[PDB]
Amino acid sequence: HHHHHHGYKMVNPPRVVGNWTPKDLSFEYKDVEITTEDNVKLSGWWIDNGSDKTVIPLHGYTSSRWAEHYMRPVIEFLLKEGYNVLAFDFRAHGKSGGKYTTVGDKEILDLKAGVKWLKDNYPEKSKRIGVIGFSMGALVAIRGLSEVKEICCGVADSPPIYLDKTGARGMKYFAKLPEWLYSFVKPFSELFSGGRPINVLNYTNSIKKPLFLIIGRRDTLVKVEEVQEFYERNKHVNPNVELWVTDAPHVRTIQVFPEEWKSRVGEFLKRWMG
Ligand SMILES: [Hg+2]
Ligand SMILES: [Hg+2]
Repeated sequence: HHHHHHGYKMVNPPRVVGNWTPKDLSFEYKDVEITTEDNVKLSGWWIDNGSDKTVIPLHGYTSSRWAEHYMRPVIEFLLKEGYNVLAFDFRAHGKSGGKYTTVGDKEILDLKAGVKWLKDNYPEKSKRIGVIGFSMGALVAIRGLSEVKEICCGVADSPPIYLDKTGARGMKYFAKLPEWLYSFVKPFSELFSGGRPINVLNYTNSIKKPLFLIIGRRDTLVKVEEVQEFYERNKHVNPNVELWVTDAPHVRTIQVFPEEWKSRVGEFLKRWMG
């Protein structure tokens, strides 16, 4: 019977909020509020770097824009590279509204809302928009690259590909619960959150924009072979999809190999951000 409460808690996770701000990176910023199509109010930072290009970094499940080992470094990196940055918390994370997360489904509305906000309020600073996502954020980045015409390129670090397999592996990673418990709790999580299945490999047919896939060999959530499958399929229609296989755990390439990560992603963004 405790499956019910597990299912609820996994789509209504506790909030994680850090203490640092872009001022600590030496940049002025604005605290902003972004409203989605389905009326969720998101919390974020708008960091004007005087560019006509903006990059949107997207965080993982149970995390937030503050994540010390990947979000703080990627925001610091983007600002050093000279991009404007819009960094928001996904629904039900950090300081954002929304009771439930759907770990990649309705979160496309969060990204679409951020893109609309840029175009509505700062069009001159968002003539080009790139996305960089980690984990759940990497899935949303892939979906956004396909569905949102205003996004010109994307980086997907450790993207879930087989979502139920990754979901099951996630029981241990996020909650220290057994993998076998996933099939019992998932129907409750679905019921509470309204989250619907996503055919990720379908996006291998629709993405024709530059896409940089990163996957680590020690990732316990996503197999190299799963991301390799996405890559090989997409390369049939996309000459500019790339795959970088690293020796790191889940979303920790930027932590373990910071110089390598920033070098490869920096050059990718320079090539495709206009
Ligand atoms: Hg781009
Ligand atoms: Hg990008």
